[PDB]
Amino acid sequence: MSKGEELFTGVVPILVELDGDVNGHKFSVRGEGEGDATNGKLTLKFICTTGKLPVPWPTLVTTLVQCFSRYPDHMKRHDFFKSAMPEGYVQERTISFKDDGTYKTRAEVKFEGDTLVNRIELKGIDFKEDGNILGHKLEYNLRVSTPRWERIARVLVCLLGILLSLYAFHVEREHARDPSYKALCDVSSSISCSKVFGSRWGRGFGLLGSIFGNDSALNQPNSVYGIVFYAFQLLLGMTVSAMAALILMTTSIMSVVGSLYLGYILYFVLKDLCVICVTTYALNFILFVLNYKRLVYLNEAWKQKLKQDNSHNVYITADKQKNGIKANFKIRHNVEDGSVQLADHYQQNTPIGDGPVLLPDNHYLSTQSVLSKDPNEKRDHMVLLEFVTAAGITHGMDELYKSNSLEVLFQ
Repeated sequence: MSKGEELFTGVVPILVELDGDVNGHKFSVRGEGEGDATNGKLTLKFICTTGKLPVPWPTLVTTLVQCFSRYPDHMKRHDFFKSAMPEGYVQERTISFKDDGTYKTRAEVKFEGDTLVNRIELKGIDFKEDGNILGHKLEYNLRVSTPRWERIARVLVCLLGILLSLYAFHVEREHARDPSYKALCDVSSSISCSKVFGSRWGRGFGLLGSIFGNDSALNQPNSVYGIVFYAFQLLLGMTVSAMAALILMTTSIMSVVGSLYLGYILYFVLKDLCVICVTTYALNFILFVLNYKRLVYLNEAWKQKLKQDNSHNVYITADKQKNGIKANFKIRHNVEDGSVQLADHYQQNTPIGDGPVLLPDNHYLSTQSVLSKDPNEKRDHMVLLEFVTAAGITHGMDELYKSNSLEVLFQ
C-alpha cells in the first residue's frame, strides 16, 4: 500500500556512502549494488576509499536499506519503508557494544533518479584500543552459533526444571512430614502427592548415602541436585564451546540414567505415581536430546552449510508521535577466541517528505547476511549478500512460535 511500493517491483540500483569517525579515526566507505524487494535480496560491494578500515567490517553491516525487505502481501500494510518513498526517510541508530564503545549513525535513505541512495554519517566513541572492535578480533561473518529454537527450548526446559525443583523442595520441607499430607494423599490425586519425598530415595537418590555419610551434606534431597543441575545446564548452555558441550552431554547422560533409576523405583519397588518426577524425567530427556543435537551440529555444521538459519530478527514498533517507527535488536558478533561481543541496536526512522506513511503493528524482519571477498579487489572491501523477509503476523496457530509476541521474549 503506497506509490512507494510501486518503485520496488523490479531490480533497483543501490548506492551507499558513509563518512565515519571512530575514536578520532576518520574513514570513508562507498558501496554499490542492486536490490530485489520481491525476493528480499541485496547484492552489494563496499570499499574503504581511505585505506584500511579501523573497525571490523561486520560492525558496519547494520549501518550500511530496509526498504528492500520482502513484505508478504498480508503484511504489506505494515511496510513503513516503502511507503516513505521516493522522498525517503531518515534512519538514526545508537549501537552500544557491551564493555566497549558506541556507534551513533544518522542516515538519509531516498531515491535519486533511478538509484536508491543511502548516505550515512557515523561516529564511534569510547572504544577500547585492545577491545574486540579496535583490535580487529571479530570474525568476518554474521552467523548464529547455535540455532534459535534450541536456545529457546533450552532456556524454557531449564527454567521449568528449576521451578519444579524449587516446588519439590518446598514440598519436601514444608509438606512431606505432616500427617495430614499422608491422610490427604491417600484420598486425593494431587501434583504435590508423592511417596518419594518422605522416603529413602528422597535424599541423595537413596544411593550416595551408603556411598557417603547418610548424614553428610553431600547427601541431599533430589530437588537440590535439581536446582543445581538445571541452573548449571542453563548457565553453561549460554556458552557455545566444545568443552561446554561435552560437559553438558555428560551431565545429561547422568540425568537420564538417574531418571531411569528413580523411574524403575517409581513403578516397581515403590508402587505409586509422581507427576513432578515424571515431568522432570521428560525435561532430562529433552536436555539430553538438545545436548546431543548441539554436538552433532558442532561436528556436521560444515556439511549442513548447504541449510543454516543465521537469521537476525530486528523488532519494529510504530512511533505515532513522530510519524515513524522504532526498532530494537541485538547482534552477537563472534570473537576469534570463542567469546561473544554483543551489539545493542536502538533505531528510529522518520519520513523525509509529507506524505501518507504506513504505521505498522509490531513485527520483525528476519535478516540473513553473507560476507565474502573479491579476489580482484586490492582495496579494503566487503562483498555482501542479504536476504530480508518480514514476519510476525498471521491468523493460524500452526505457526504461532513465529509470532512477534513470542519472539521478542527471546533475544
